[PDB]
Amino acid sequence: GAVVRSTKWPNGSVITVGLYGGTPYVRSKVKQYAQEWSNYANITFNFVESGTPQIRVTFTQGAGSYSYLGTQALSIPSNEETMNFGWFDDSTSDTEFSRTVIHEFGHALGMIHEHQHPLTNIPWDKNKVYAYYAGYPNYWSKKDVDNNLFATYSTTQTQYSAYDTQSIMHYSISSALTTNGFSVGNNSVLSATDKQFIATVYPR
Ligand SMILES: [Zn+2]
Repeated sequence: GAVVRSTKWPNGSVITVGLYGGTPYVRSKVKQYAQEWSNYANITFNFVESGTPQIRVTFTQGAGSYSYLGTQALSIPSNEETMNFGWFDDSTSDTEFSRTVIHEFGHALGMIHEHQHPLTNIPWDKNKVYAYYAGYPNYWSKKDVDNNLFATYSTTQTQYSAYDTQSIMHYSISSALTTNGFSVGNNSVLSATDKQFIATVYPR
């Protein structure tokens, strides 16, 4: 796990969260798996239907799933979302809710992508990575690949644990895209390192 230091919330802080749209099913599932973080981190997510929430969540279809890093949400205008879930519906399984709700709420806590960990040096087969992401279903450009995959953060701007391949913040990496046989599977729950690291970041 790795957190951008400048995006960290004050420890023990209660973060207001607003849900805008979504079915009762999707909404309850978002809250259910978001509050999973509070079992290990000294951070509370307060889901509200009142006031001006610090975290604002939408469900705009096709817009992808994302979130701003921690307190970056403060810079965002009140008429915009800080977090969006792009593919949920009333047929979404618990495994999928767990995999991406926890992950985007990990971003909301200040955590980056684990494949961009400051201690890592993942053996990308760069040409094959470019080739795959250039086509369906991502259609990414060179700037997209270089910034979202290849680039890593620095140890100076981040508070980090050891590189964790099982982290909820680690994207799947196929052995077909590496030069090493190295591969990362599908992580859909909080890893042991996750629970430990987010505890050191927001300790009790
Ligand atoms: Zn992410």
